[PDB]
Amino acid sequence: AIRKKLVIVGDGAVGKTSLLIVFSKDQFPEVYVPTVFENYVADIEVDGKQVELALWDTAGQEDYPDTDVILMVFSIDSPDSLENIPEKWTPEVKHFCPNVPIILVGNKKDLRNDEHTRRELAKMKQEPVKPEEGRDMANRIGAFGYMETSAKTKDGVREVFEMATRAALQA
Ligand SMILES: Nc1nc2c(ncn2[C@@H]2O[C@H](COP(=O)(O)OP(=O)(O)O)[C@@H](O)[C@H]2O)c(=O)[nH]1
Ligand SMILES: *[C@@H]1[C@@H](C(=O)OCC=C)c2ccccc2S1(=O)=O
Repeated sequence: AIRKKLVIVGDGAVGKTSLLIVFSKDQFPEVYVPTVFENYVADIEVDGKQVELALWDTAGQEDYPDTDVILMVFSIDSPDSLENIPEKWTPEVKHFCPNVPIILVGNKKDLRNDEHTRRELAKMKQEPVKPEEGRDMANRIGAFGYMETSAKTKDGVREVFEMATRAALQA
């Protein structure tokens, strides 16, 4: 139960790299945190077990070895990114990583009540994603869990990688 492979997917600019950075910076002893994550190994202890979590980021390859857990990310400031969860990312991962557990991640939750974000979205007849919309989507796609994060304030980040690790440990 030591080596587990995590892949993070979702629309461009939802914060996938930022989430990996925050998680990797949280490691102690401190290590150099890169800008690219491809089989990057981070150590984590969850519950009892020490785990080597190999991180794979798909930033730059959104428009195009067996994985243990998927972080599937949308952004709270982008209802478009949430709609791509059922229409694009879930079909893709279920074709290529069937039976791999999915954690649905709503990132940028620090923008839910941000006035600038709300007015830009208003010009599109859109509003920030509501928490229950995230939970419904997670239910609809059969996700192992749903979490809201902010890579900016770091809230939720540690918890989502803990949840991802438990899912990888249970298969
Ligand atoms: N306000 C806010 N901005 C974020 C958050 N995560 C990422 N960002 C910003 O979103 C932009 C894209 O982030 P990035 O990690 O590169 O997204 P990626 O394309 O999915 O890998 C950056 O300029 C961030 O700094 C967040 O939780 N809150
Ligand atoms: C499954 C996973 C995969 O196929 O393993 C290969 C790792 C490079 C993967 C990889 C990249 C993007 C998506 C996915 S997946 O969740 O469909």
